[PDB]
Amino acid sequence: IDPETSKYFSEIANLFDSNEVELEERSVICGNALEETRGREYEIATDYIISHVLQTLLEGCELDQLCSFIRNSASVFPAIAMDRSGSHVAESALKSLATHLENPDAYSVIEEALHSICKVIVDNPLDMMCNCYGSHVLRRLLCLCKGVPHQGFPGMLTYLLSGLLSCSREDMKYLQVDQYSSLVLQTALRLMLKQDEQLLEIIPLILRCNGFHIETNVAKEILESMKDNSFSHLVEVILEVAPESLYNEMFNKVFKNSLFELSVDRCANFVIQALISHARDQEQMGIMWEELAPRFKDLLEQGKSGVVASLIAVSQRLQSHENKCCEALVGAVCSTNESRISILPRLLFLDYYFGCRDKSTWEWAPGAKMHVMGCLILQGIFKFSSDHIQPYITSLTSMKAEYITETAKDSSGARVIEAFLASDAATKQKRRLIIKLRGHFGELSLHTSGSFTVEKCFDACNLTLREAIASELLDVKVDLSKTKQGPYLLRKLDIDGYASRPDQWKSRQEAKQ
RNA sequence: GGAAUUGACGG
Repeated sequence: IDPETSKYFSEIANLFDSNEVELEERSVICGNALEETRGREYEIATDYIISHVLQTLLEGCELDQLCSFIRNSASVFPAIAMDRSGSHVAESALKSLATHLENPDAYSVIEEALHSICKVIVDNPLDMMCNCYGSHVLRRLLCLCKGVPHQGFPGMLTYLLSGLLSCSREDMKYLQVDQYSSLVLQTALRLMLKQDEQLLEIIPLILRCNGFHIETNVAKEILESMKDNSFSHLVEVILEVAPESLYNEMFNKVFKNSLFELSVDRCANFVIQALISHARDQEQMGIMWEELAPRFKDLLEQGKSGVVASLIAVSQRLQSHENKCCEALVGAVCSTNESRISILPRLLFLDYYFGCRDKSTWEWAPGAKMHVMGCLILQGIFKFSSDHIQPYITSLTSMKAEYITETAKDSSGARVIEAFLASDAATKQKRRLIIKLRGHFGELSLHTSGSFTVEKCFDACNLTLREAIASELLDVKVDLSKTKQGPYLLRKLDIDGYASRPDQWKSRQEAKQ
């Protein structure tokens, strides 16, 4: 593009840099500048420098000009959207329209803008769907059509999304494994959540199976693509949004009898987590348990802890196999009867235990970060009722004081202790653990996660231990007040009241039985 | 997310 044009858009940018221009003037200048793009929208939106100015113009103009720009650039909009600079010009146009959604008077004008864009996309969509830049434009455009519940454009969402899915089954087979087309479909799927009528139209298109039934050869192909990084991400979202009838058919024809081999794949195991999390009924819980529970030790040992966390969670939600689940986990981590007192530390440091040299002497991992998914599993465990988790409660409450304080100071382990304080273990078991934290509520309050742990302990205590925690928080009132959660904790526990009028503080705390 | 799975994305 010529210097007259570059200088012009540079000069407009400098005029906005120098914030000597009000808001009503800004939007008129933005509008007047957009006109200077008529007939060279592709050239200007894709220039590595001027594109940034054009963004500023689009996010600052008035609706009637924004729509003029969209209307005039529509025949070149896919080319803009697939350009590494134009794609942000295209998204700036969409973000701009999005700012008028909550204005009810703009509907028909926006809708026409969206229509001109969707028509040129739907006429030739596959390259844009697989393009790294164009896929972002599509993902944003899909969200814009869905909008918010006040103003949305449902017919546009459907019109657009149908264009994207109306290719050959062989084309669709390669949409499934392309990262960027996969991301596009993932967005569309979530936007159609709870739209059972439309979900039942599109999921079979994406899976290439044309009641809803998967044929035996289609299942094989689906199954065989499951280890792919892009398809696996797509099927995760399919399982999240799939209506019941469709979930059941995918459970039986695709996943039944391949659960364990899928669970050990570095990509597919996440499909399996999604499948577990969205199981529907008793029979399904059974089938999953038979194929997977005998292999719990495999799953933790091969770095696939999330499968076990999912089995634990759906066990609660379906109220099935709770005891079998808990017991299966102990046996996986503690083989000899003697070592079942170590269930807690071995899960707190899941990766350090399964990876140490000599397992029969591993006790702890001093000063190390505790294991995120291990601790998530324990949080899971402590939502079961006390009937099912007696080894877990005994193990936690039997840890020596310095291990328990290490756990509370760990921002994953503290969530374990808190899940335990919220469980239905006996108050005396809870009290025994809290007492071993004595002498450390001071340092614990000072960190941000620990501040939560101090209050949740306090809430579970008798007066004797409320008064002890309170005196500990008092020795550190200065440092604690100068932290982020500190002032809340000092106020929520009424620490100033405790130092000034100890008798009155005690009497107001005891009045909470 | 107060820690946030073991496998993806931009001038």
